[PDB]
Amino acid sequence: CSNLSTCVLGKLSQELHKLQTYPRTNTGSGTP
Repeated sequence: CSNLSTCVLGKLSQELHKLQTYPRTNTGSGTP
């Protein structure tokens, strides 16, 4: 519960892995 390390590692792991799988996050506009 008070396991901030586990929590943030868990997040970063899942979240960054999801970032990889996402179709396109880079929707902000377009690089010139």
